[PDB]
Amino acid sequence: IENGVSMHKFLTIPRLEELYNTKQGPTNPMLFHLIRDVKQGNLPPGYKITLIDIGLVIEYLMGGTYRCTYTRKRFRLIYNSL
Amino acid sequence: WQHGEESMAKALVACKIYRSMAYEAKQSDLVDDTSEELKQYSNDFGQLAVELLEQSFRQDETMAMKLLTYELKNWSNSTCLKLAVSSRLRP
Amino acid sequence: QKSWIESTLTKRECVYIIPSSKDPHRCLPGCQICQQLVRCFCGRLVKQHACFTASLAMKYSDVKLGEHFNQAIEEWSVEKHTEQSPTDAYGVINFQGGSHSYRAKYVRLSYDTKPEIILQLLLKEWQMELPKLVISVHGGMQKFELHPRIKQLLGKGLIKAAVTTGAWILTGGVNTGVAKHVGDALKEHASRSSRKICTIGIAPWGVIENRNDLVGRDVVAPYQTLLNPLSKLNVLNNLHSHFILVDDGTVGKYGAEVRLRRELEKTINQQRIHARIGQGVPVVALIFEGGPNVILTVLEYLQESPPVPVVVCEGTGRAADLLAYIHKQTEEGGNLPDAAEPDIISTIKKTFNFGQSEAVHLFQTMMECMKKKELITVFHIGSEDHQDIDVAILTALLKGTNASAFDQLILTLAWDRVDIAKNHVFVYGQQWLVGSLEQAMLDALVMDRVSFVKLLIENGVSMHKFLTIPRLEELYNTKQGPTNPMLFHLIRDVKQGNLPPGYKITLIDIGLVIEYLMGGTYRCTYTRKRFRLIYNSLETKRFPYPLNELLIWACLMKRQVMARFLWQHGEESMAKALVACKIYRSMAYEAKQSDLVDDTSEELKQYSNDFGQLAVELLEQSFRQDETMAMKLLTYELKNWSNSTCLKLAVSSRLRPFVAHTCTQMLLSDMWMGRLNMRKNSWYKVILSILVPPAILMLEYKTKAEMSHIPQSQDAHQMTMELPITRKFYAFYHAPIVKFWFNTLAYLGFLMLYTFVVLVKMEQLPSVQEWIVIAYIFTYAIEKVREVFMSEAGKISQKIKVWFSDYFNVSDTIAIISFFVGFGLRFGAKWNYINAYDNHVFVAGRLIYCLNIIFWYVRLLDFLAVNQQAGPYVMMIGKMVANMFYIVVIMALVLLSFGVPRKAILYPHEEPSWSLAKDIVFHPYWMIFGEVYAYEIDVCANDSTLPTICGPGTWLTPFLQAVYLFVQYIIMVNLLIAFFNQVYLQVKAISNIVWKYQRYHFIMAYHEKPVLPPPLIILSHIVSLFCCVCKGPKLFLTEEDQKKLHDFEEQCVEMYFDEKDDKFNSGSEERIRVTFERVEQMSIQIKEVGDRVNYIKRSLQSLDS
Amino acid sequence: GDALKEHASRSSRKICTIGIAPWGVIENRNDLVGRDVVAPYQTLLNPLSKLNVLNNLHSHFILVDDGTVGKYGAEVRLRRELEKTINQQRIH
Ligand SMILES: CCCCCCCC/C=C/CCCCCCCC(=O)O[C@@H](COC(=O)CCCCCCCCCCCCCCC)COP(=O)([O-])OCC[N+](C)(C)C
Ligand SMILES: CCCCCCCC/C=C/CCCCCCCC(=O)O[C@@H](COC(=O)CCCCCCCCCCCCCCC)COP(=O)([O-])OCC[N+](C)(C)C
Ligand SMILES: CCCCCCCC/C=C/CCCCCCCC(=O)O[C@@H](COC(=O)CCCCCCCCCCCCCCC)COP(=O)([O-])OCC[N+](C)(C)C
Ligand SMILES: CCCCCCCC/C=C/CCCCCCCC(=O)O[C@@H](COC(=O)CCCCCCCCCCCCCCC)COP(=O)([O-])OCC[N+](C)(C)C
Ligand SMILES: CCCCCCCC/C=C/CCCCCCCC(=O)O[C@@H](COC(=O)CCCCCCCCCCCCCCC)COP(=O)([O-])OCC[N+](C)(C)C
Ligand SMILES: CCCCCCCC/C=C\CCCCCCCC(=O)O[C@@H](COC(=O)CCCCCCCCCCCCCCC)COP(=O)([O-])OCC[N+](C)(C)C
Ligand SMILES: CCCCCCCC/C=C\CCCCCCCC(=O)O[C@@H](COC(=O)CCCCCCCCCCCCCCC)COP(=O)([O-])OCC[N+](C)(C)C
Ligand SMILES: CCCCCCCC/C=C\CCCCCCCC(=O)O[C@@H](COC(=O)CCCCCCCCCCCCCCC)COP(=O)([O-])OCC[N+](C)(C)C
Ligand SMILES: CCCCCCCC/C=C\CCCCCCCC(=O)O[C@@H](COC(=O)CCCCCCCCCCCCCCC)COP(=O)([O-])OCC[N+](C)(C)C
Ligand SMILES: CCCCCCCC/C=C\CCCCCCCC(=O)O[C@@H](COC(=O)CCCCCCCCCCCCCCC)COP(=O)([O-])OCC[N+](C)(C)C
Ligand SMILES: C[C@@H]1CC[C@@]2(OC1)O[C@H]1C[C@H]3[C@@H]4CC=C5C[C@@H](OCCC(CO)CO)CC[C@]5(C)[C@H]4CC[C@]3(C)[C@H]1[C@@H]2C
Ligand SMILES: c1ccc2c(c1)CCC[C@H]2Nc1nc2ccccc2[nH]1
Ligand SMILES: [Ca+2]
Repeated sequence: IENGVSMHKFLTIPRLEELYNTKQGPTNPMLFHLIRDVKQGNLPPGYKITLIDIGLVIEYLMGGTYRCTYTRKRFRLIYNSL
Repeated sequence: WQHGEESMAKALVACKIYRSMAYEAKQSDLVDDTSEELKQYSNDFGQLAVELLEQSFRQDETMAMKLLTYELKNWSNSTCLKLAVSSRLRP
Repeated sequence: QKSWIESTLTKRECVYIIPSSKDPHRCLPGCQICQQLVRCFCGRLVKQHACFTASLAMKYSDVKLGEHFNQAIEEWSVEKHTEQSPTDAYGVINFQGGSHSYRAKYVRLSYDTKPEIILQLLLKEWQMELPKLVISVHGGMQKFELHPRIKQLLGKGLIKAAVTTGAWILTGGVNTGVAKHVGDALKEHASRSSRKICTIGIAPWGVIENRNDLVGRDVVAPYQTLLNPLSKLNVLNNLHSHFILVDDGTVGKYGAEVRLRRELEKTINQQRIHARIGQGVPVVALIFEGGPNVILTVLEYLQESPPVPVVVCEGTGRAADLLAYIHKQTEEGGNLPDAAEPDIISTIKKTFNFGQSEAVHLFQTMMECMKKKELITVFHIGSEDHQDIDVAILTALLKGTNASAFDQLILTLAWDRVDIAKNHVFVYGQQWLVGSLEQAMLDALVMDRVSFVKLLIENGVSMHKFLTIPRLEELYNTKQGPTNPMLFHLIRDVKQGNLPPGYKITLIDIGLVIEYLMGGTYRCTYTRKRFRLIYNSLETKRFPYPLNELLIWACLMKRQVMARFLWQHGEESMAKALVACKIYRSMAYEAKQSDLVDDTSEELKQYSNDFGQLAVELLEQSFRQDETMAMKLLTYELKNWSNSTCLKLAVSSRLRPFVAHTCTQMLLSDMWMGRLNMRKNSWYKVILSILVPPAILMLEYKTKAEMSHIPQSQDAHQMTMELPITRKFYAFYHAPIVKFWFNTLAYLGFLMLYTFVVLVKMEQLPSVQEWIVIAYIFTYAIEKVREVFMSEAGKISQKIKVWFSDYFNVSDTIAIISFFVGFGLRFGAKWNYINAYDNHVFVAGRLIYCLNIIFWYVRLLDFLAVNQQAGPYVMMIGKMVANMFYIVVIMALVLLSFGVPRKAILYPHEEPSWSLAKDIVFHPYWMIFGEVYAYEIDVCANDSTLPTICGPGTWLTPFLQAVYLFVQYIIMVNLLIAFFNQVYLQVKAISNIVWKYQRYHFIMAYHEKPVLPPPLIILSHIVSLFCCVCKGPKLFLTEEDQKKLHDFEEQCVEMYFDEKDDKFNSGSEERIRVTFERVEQMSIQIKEVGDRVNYIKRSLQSLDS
Repeated sequence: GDALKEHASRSSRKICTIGIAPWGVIENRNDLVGRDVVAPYQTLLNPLSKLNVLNNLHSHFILVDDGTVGKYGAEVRLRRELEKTINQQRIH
């Protein structure tokens, strides 16, 4: 950051999809347990997490009427587009 | 957290994420506890907010009360004082 | 427009097309290549000239057909071939990435902007407060390199000599010039993250990357600095606030930006520093490593008028090295070693890869530089030359612009740099025209510059000479400095109206404030006839004691740091710190009362209590030096502060740590004795002497050499001067301790009689024991009437308000009224001879007595509180009754929670009644106090006192009552116990102070109480009033004793300001602080020095080998 | 006197400097003319001045009076004549 990485340029959708979907670093087993709960089922075998699935967590974690950028129609439409 | 903006709404969302994760840990036991490692992580964010409110209240008591009620619009049209109440942050 | 910026400023665009190349490097029909690779003297390409009409001028090749006298065009007039337009850019650069998204601003203006047009946006649009200094940096444009010492040391100064001042640094902005290194200092030496040094970096629209990103009206340009070495456009340096993007119509090239830089650096030298100062904001110039055009422009400052100085530093590099290398030669300019001019030109030859044909004029340019070796401050970075660079810059301005030491002082007074003054203005032999020093004090005072006040006092400004009437009239009437809005609100109140439009405050109007703030009978010098006559008239137009007039000024204008400075100077330091504490405290109460501005009211009560603690810490220092004289310091009439006292002031400021200090508590006891010596005597002998008057003569009195420190009455001092027997009875009976124990034995003879009347039957007429009782209260009433009329004031509205403000003057009024209601109904009534107590008027007054009696037994806690063990419990019995009200409301919510069900469940056939108001409150209250009503619980049980209350639902009450008492005793009563345990140590360390402070008002009520007790005090009223129809306790010091006392106060103040100095400078946390700061400054001169040693030994062994 | 301030001892009866002054090189000589008078003395550092102001940090003075003004003289006589009788008084 102190040598010229403006996160606006480096935070695209597919990059940040990885950052959740990496065992290549310190991981939290809750996140793969939360996502399978809100989906109300069982994750398929491979299952790269989608950012929609994260919104369904944070809107579940924060709770009440919290509505995250990920679940909204704008993001949900440019996401399935790409 | 310390980078970006909205540093008082980010430290009260964080404190509510962890706190709401910790309560899932205690509820379901599929792994090691982790649940007191988070409640110390939440209360670490839920104390930078409070120590940042004081720093504002000690600079302008008026505006520092606007910092508690301005609709945020990045954090779901919410408030830096409705979050704390949701994290049950008393300080 | 909604934007004054683009309403005023404009933008240059090349509105015409001028090719600059003709030869077809490729594709012989030049029209094709001229499209994409033939640029204008506009700098931009011929097709980048969109300019909508010029976009259609992208015909076959462009404007001006190929031949057109081939060499014809090649000029690009910036006047008509480059028109103006409203600015399309103006926003805030984001600098996305690098430190918390630090901000900066711009417009993209044209250099067309006249110099005055450029200044009149920087202030009002960007809200950049006017500077005290200007540190334009005119060094090298191409990047250069420095040594680790000079890198950070020059980064100390550009932070130091600019954070103190305002210092609009003028840079190039780009991250390649001097703009590069200056920004690196702003981060390494990152000041307190605030409005730091606002660097106003003029940028060209030429060497600039992301120029398109700047094109936005109110747009946060998402700017990002690429360090791509293939890049050529220069990115703006990171640490720079507000930019000026000078727009010449061209791109990539230099030019116009240099024009603006003079043209703002010349109008800021035309703006004034501050309303008080008449000078203009000066301008300096700093050089880092320079260049060929630099050596030219360094000089023209030294030539042009006004003589803008320069701070060319020697260590930086190429040009600046040699401009300073020549300073080590070429002594006083014209003297020139002709053998060195080949040598230095040989140094010029090697640095700039420089020509010898050009070696005369560039060398010549360094001559007129050296002809002006007075204001070219060649800072020798190596040594301590003139100091660290911070001082060098500020020192360069003073010494060199042909300015008087006054004119040098008025600048440093604006900068608020005292160290400049103590070591470059107050140095040595120097003219110091005395009238000048005076005028400078007038300016340091109106602002707040305490440090120059101290400086000027310590260089010969006797305030007696400099405090005349018209000067001090200003000091109130200046908005040219930190002001207090109260003062203009107080003055319009006491005048009872509205100030006229202009209204310079008169010092009379101030007296009407201080006599209102301090209050009571305080009468200030200003309102008196002497001052009021010499004032309207206009060394008589001076003041006797000036720092008594400035100290009441700095406390009305909320200038603490001056008040602490003017307090510690002068004399009467303990009366000045208790007047101040009363001024602020009396200002704070006006703030809370009227809300026309921000509160300010807790900013003062901390300012008062800061003066009301230096007094107390100065009493202790005296009491610890001579307990006797230190009790004279509390009672000597002051005569500068309205014939007042350093202990009547504290009482008016309600300052408890002074009145309840151990020196105001010995004196109050030495005043409690009187002439008696109740050290040698005993309390038995007082009472023995009051009832046996001859035993007065067998008492051990004090001598008038022991009563020196005690204040004595008017005629009391007359006695001692001119022990005889008539002066034994006068000395005893006029002692407070005697006045006390001569009432307490009439009052305890009052309470033994009234009690006797209360308890014993009461006949048609009062008895002997009852007339004496009426007589006490009457004469006790009069004694409280007279206590009003003589309560040392003029306002009846204020006397009456301070009388009823004491707890007992009300209760006594309740108890005196009630008694004569009682005697009214008791005596003013009929008599039913067959049976008394049938007359409900008689009964009524009878029962006023039996209840009025309670007022008089609680009096005894006034008398009983004289003791130092008892009183501090009598004061607790109140501070808990207050703080416990809410535990006791709950206990009455629990008491009706039980009483209303218990009374409904058990007594269900109740018509409305007043017994439903008792019976829901009665038993549940006595339950709290040991009672259970055991044979009334379970009314259906066999062992019942209430076998008639049995019926449907009455089995619920044992449960209700079980829950009730559990809540009362086991929860709420132990909440009281727990309360009284934890509010005991608090209220005990307060009830002492509340007691020691009511002691003043008790003892100093006996010094003006009569001698005779309130059954026969009437004689001492009779024999004070009919004698009054025919027509305080002061410290009588001779003349030398005033002198010995003043010598004592001066001595004790000196120690106070000297022991605090020791307790801090020779503590621990301060001593770790110094040991840190030493080992800092050591370790710098360890590694530096120790390096050099190694650079010797590696040589020394090679010198000999 | 400059040492008496830089190294300002505990503010008390410090070293009582008994500075013999002549009635010669002395400014504000008229201000000194007062029987039991607090001479409102002020040191002017006017470089145009020629009369020498008393140094700040000095307690008790001896203003030796020769009848003349501006010139030296008599003061040196006293200085032996006190420095010779104090060598005649005993320490204790
Ligand atoms: C014998 C048969 C009849 C009598 C038996 C029954 C007697 C009933 C009980 C009586 C108890 C009497 C003592 C308490 C009353 C206050 C005393 C006082 O000085 O208070 C204050 C004066 O505060 C003021 O503001 C100035 C004057 C207030 C007068 C208020 C009278 C209230 C009592 C109504 C009349 C009752 C008379 C009923 C009779 C018609 C002193 O201060 P403080 O109180 O320590 O604290 C408050 C602080 N304050 C000053 C900022 C406010
Ligand atoms: C420092 C200031 C604080 C102290 C305040 C001090 C002032 C004190 C304040 C007092 C105010 C209270 C009111 C006045 C009291 C009487 C009220 C009353 O009811 O009177 C009654 C008697 O009235 C008579 O005239 C006959 C008896 C003599 C009156 C003696 C009371 C006045 C004494 C005052 C000496 C005070 C001077 C003290 C010296 C300064 C009238 O009613 P009644 O006759 O019962 O009705 C008949 C009914 N029946 C026939 C059916 C039976
Ligand atoms: C159902 C029953 C329910 C209860 C009924 C009531 C009973 C309980 C209550 C009783 C008294 C209520 C009124 C007076 C007290 C109020 C004031 C106080 O508490 O302290 C205040 C004054 O007072 C003092 O500082 C001194 C305390 C005086 C002692 C009280 C005598 C009680 C004895 C009577 C024995 C007679 C017994 C027999 C009677 C027949 C001090 O408080 P503070 O915190 O400093 O506040 C600020 C003060 N300031 C503004 C001056 C700075
Ligand atoms: C939730 C928190 C925990 C609570 C703890 C337990 C709570 C309490 C539990 C108590 C146990 C239950 C007791 C009542 C049982 C029935 C009584 C009955 O049948 O008749 C009785 C009627 O009298 C009553 O019913 C009155 C209620 C009893 C007293 C309540 C307890 C209070 C003291 C203890 C509270 C703390 C004790 C602590 C416990 C160790 C008597 O017989 P009878 O003949 O019908 O009446 C005489 C009429 N005759 C003369 C006309 C014939
Ligand atoms: C805890 C250890 C001790 C033992 C525990 C074992 C418990 C066993 C208990 C069992 C209760 C049942 C027995 C009574 C019914 C039979 C008839 C009877 O006597 O009726 C009575 C109703 O009195 C009651 O109903 C009593 C209270 C019932 C609740 C018992 C306590 C609950 C537990 C505790 C928590 C409760 C809350 C407490 C606060 C937290 C009326 O009879 P009387 O009063 O004589 O009136 C007769 C006259 N009359 C006809 C004119 C009206
Ligand atoms: C305002 C201030 C005044 C100052 C005080 C001095 C002036 C006041 C003094 C005296 C006034 C009274 C004089 C009149 C004659 C007395 C008659 C009488 O009652 O006699 C009784 C005694 O006396 C008492 O019982 C009442 C008087 C004395 C005790 C109460 C007051 C004590 C306080 C004041 C002194 C100590 C103070 C110490 C405190 C530190 C005896 O008679 P009896 O009981 O009726 O029974 C007789 C027998 N027979 C019925 C069978 C026949
Ligand atoms: C300055 C302030 C003054 C205060 C107000 C002054 C008020 C003055 C008020 C009254 C004076 C006049 C008295 C007569 C009243 C009319 C009724 C009447 O005549 O007789 C009736 C009296 O009935 C009662 O109730 C008498 C007692 C009431 C007194 C209440 C005072 C409260 C003040 C508390 C202390 C205040 C403390 C203040 C603290 C600051 C009945 O009696 P009778 O008919 O004569 O004959 C017997 C009847 N029988 C046949 C049935 C047996
Ligand atoms: C007529 C014949 C003669 C005898 C009659 C008189 C007998 C005596 C009467 C009372 C008792 C006091 C006697 C001892 C006094 C010692 C001196 C002393 O220190 O006094 C203190 C208290 O001073 C007071 O005045 C306290 C109040 C007493 C009078 C009111 C009665 C309260 C008690 C009744 C309540 C109801 C209880 C009812 C219980 C049934 C004040 O001084 P200090 O600050 O403590 O001083 C110590 C340091 N110094 C000395 C160096 C200064
Ligand atoms: C020891 C206590 C009694 C003596 C009273 C005399 C001393 C009282 C002295 C100081 C205390 C506080 C100030 C005085 C009260 C003013 C009103 C008030 O504050 O109301 C408060 C609510 O209060 C309620 O809601 C109470 C209403 C019901 C009163 C019933 C009394 C019950 C006790 C009857 C006995 C049954 C006992 C049963 C068995 C134990 C409102 O809060 P506030 O005003 O913002 O707060 C205080 C602000 N202040 C401090 C600046 C003023
Ligand atoms: C009458 C007024 C009513 C209106 C209220 C006044 C308000 C209060 C004002 C003022 C207060 C003081 C003066 C008035 C009260 C005392 C005088 C008095 O009334 O004596 C009475 C005589 O009483 C006796 O002969 C019995 C013993 C007492 C005599 C000495 C008086 C008491 C005070 C001594 C020590 C302190 C004094 C020393 C000071 C240096 C006369 O009263 P009377 O009602 O005319 O007579 C009725 C019948 N009787 C004769 C049987 C009693
Ligand atoms: C917050 C708290 C809740 C509880 C409570 O305080 C406030 O609410 C209050 C209301 C009161 C009643 C109002 C009116 C009357 C009528 C009157 O009728 C006279 C008739 C006749 C007599 O014979 C005249 O001749 C008798 C008294 C009674 C019932 C009051 C009793 C006390 C009560 C219950 C008070 C109780 C302590
Ligand atoms: C009950 C008891 C005393 C008191 C009150 C209430 C209300 C305030 C006045 C106070 N009286 C008092 N007498 C004193 C004698 C000596 C020193 C301090 C004293 N304070
Ligand atoms: Ca009990």
